[PDB]
Parts: sequence; structure tokens; C-alpha cells
Amino acid sequence: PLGSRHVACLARRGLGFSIAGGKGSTPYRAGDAGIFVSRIAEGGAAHRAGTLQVGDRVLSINGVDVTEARHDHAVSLLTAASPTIALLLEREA
Amino acid sequence: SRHVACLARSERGLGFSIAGGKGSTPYRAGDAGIFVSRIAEGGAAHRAGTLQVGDRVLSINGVDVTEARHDHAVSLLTAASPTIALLLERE
Repeated sequence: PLGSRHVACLARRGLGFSIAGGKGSTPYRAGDAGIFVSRIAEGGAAHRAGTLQVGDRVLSINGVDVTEARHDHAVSLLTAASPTIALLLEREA
Repeated sequence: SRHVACLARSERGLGFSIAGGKGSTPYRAGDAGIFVSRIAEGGAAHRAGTLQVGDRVLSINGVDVTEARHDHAVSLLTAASPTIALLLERE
């Protein structure tokens, strides 16, 4: 029961995906300031996992809300050490 | 109230256990829900520090298990997946 949101739970050699947007960086798309998934590498965990899609809004990383976070700080959470990476994502149909 | 848990399935087997569900004995006298009933300490659930004995398992890998059968929830856990994502209630 997560509503219009969904969870990506990836096993942690590189992320396998990139993000764009947030505070301190250029926006992902004109008219929006939030963090979004901006690329998914082929063969990477994210790609084959099929739970990531470019354009997803990144709401939280490893339980840390980033709807108001800086770009490079959201990227630090992603590169920070843990066996997994949890993403709370919100998608547009 | 609601938490997300993301665990890497370790080759030793994942630590936590569950109890309850529509076709088993409850974990808690008057509740038909699915709860994590034990945590093998050392395992992934314990190392992540995100599971708790007593947590109500709401959903498993996007599948709602608030109304499900004990048999089905274990099936969701048992499935050989690289990860397991849990949505818990409390702790």
C-alpha cells in the first residue's frame, strides 16, 4: 500500500544509474526542481531489475528524504556504503 | 509508523522469520496479520538494523500481504530474488 509511489531495492562497482536535479544543480526538466532518475546503464542491476525508469522522481534514498536535498548530497547518499540502495520513487504514467 | 526495509539476500539464507496469516496460527492473539516473528542474529535483517520482531509486514516486493495467507507471504519471501523489500508498520 504505497499509493502512487513504489520502491526500488537494489543489491550494492558503480551505481548503474544517474540522477539529475536537486538544489545546487541544473533541473532534470524545465518546470521542475526535484531529483529524478536521469539514466539507467544497460546490464546494470537497476536496468535488469526493471524497477527503475528514467524520469522517476527520487523521494528518498536509504530512508533519507531528499525531496529538498542538494544534488551532490543526494549523490553522496547513493555512493555511501551499504549492501543495498533503497529508492522511494514516484512515477508519471 | 511505516518503514521501508531493503535487504541483500545472503547465500547463508536471510535471517528473519514471520508468523501469522490467514491460514496459520496468529503471531498475536486477536490479529490475522503477518509479523516478523524471529531474526537470526548476524544475518542480513539484523545487520541492516531495519527489521524488528513485532513489525507488521504490510507488503513484500510490492505485493500487499495485509489480507494474505501465511502460505503466500512465505512464498513471496522464499522466491529466489537478489533482494527483498519490506514495508513494515512500527519499529
